Amino acid sequence: APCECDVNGETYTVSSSEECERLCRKLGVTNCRVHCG
Repeated sequence: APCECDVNGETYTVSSSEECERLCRKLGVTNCRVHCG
Protein backbone atom coordinates (compact mmCIF):
# COMPACT_ATOMS: atom_id res chain seq x y z
CA ALA A 1 0.00 0.00 0.00
CA PRO A 2 1.05 3.70 -0.30
CA CYS A 3 2.73 5.55 2.56
CA GLU A 4 0.79 7.34 5.29
CA CYS A 5 1.59 10.69 6.92
CA ASP A 6 0.13 11.90 10.23
CA VAL A 7 0.12 15.68 10.57
CA ASN A 8 -1.36 17.49 13.59
CA GLY A 9 -2.98 14.17 14.51
CA GLU A 10 -4.78 13.78 11.19
CA THR A 11 -3.81 11.03 8.76
CA TYR A 12 -3.16 11.52 5.04
CA THR A 13 -1.71 9.37 2.25
CA VAL A 14 1.44 10.23 0.29
CA SER A 15 3.51 8.57 -2.43
CA SER A 16 6.76 8.88 -0.44
CA SER A 17 7.97 9.65 3.10
CA GLU A 18 9.73 12.72 1.71
CA GLU A 19 6.39 13.76 0.20
CA CYS A 20 4.96 13.45 3.72
CA GLU A 21 7.76 15.67 5.04
CA ARG A 22 7.19 18.24 2.29
CA LEU A 23 3.42 18.19 2.90
CA CYS A 24 3.95 18.91 6.59
CA ARG A 25 6.36 21.72 5.60
CA LYS A 26 3.72 23.09 3.23
CA LEU A 27 1.17 23.08 6.04
CA GLY A 28 3.87 24.47 8.32
CA VAL A 29 3.28 21.98 11.11
CA THR A 30 6.01 20.31 13.18
CA ASN A 31 3.58 17.65 14.42
CA CYS A 32 4.12 15.22 11.53
CA ARG A 33 4.64 11.43 11.47
CA VAL A 34 5.19 8.85 8.72
CA HIS A 35 4.82 5.11 8.10
CA CYS A 36 4.61 3.24 4.79
CA GLY A 37 2.33 0.20 4.55
